[PDB]
Amino acid sequence: MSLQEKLLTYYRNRAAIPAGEQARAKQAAVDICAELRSFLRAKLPDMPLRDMYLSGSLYDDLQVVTADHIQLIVPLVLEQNLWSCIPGEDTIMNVPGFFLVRRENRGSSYWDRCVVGGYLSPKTVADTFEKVVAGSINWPAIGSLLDYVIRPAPPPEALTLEVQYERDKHLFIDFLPSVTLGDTVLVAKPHRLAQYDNLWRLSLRPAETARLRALDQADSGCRSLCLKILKAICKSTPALGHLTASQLTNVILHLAQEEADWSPDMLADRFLQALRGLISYLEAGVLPSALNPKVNLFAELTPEEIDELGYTLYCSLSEPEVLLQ
Ligand SMILES: Nc1nc2c(ncn2[C@@H]2O[C@H](COP(=O)(O)OP(=O)(O)O)[C@@H](O)[C@H]2O)c(=O)[nH]1
Repeated sequence: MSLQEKLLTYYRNRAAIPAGEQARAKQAAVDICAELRSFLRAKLPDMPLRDMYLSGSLYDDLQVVTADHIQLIVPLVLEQNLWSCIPGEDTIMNVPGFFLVRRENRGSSYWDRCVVGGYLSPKTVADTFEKVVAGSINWPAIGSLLDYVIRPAPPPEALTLEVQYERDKHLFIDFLPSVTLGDTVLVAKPHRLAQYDNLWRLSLRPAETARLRALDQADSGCRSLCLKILKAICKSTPALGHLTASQLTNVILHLAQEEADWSPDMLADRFLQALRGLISYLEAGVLPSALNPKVNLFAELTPEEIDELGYTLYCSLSEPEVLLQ
């Protein structure tokens, strides 16, 4: 077979999620989200929140192999005049793509409770909801009308709920606290390196995936399909598991800036170009975000982890078919 054929076979048999499993898992999330809105509205009346909503690859049809996880965004309500956010490149940590949230002026905020040293801690905010998750063993049988049973995920996933549905199906929904100041959207998703775990993370995923969708919609291209193959490959081994969806998505987006033709028959050529690009970014130890160039997406990896990834992908341009096995 030509590489083209092996790629389509790989996507079909490995990357692609069965349309049945996919939609059913999706509905489970929708069902639980709707329930969690109502119940938590009553269980946490003091907490300034917006409506919770779903987010992630499962919601965008970019999830691969199996459908088992999705994010539940928890938007905190902040008084814009009592808080300011500071871009990481302007702090002592010097981490682009990550933010401090500083308490301002006077007034009272419910969220004053999560402030330490005059800053809103993403970890302290997380601990508030780890309590809420752990406290779910006190809840009534929510969603029991549609035969769902909500249980705290097994440790250490202190922010995850586990939804079991028909039959021996499990959907893992993790709570993700989010903060909007001005037009800056931040999520409490810790920096990989622990010395940065108290910085808020700038939300880049909605813009990345929207760009991906718009580009493929315009010409029925195979950018998304190619991405899904990569995500599936990177889920195959521990080594390649240190690569993220965001990283691979931005590899694709960068290549899309150089290549306009993403016809289905160009898939194999793009897949090779994608690997070449990935190798070059690893070589340089820098993968700039396509939508926010100031942010290096490889800055959560140690230089050794980067070198080891490069070593893992060294012969991929000459033996690409090996990745699919
Ligand atoms: N839903 C969501 N996830 C984010 C965001 N920022 C970072 N992430 C993280 O990125 C991951 C989800 O991205 P996703 O596209 O689903 O990757 P996938 O799990 O490989 O399919 C999770 O680990 C999230 O914690 C964000 O703004 N929204």
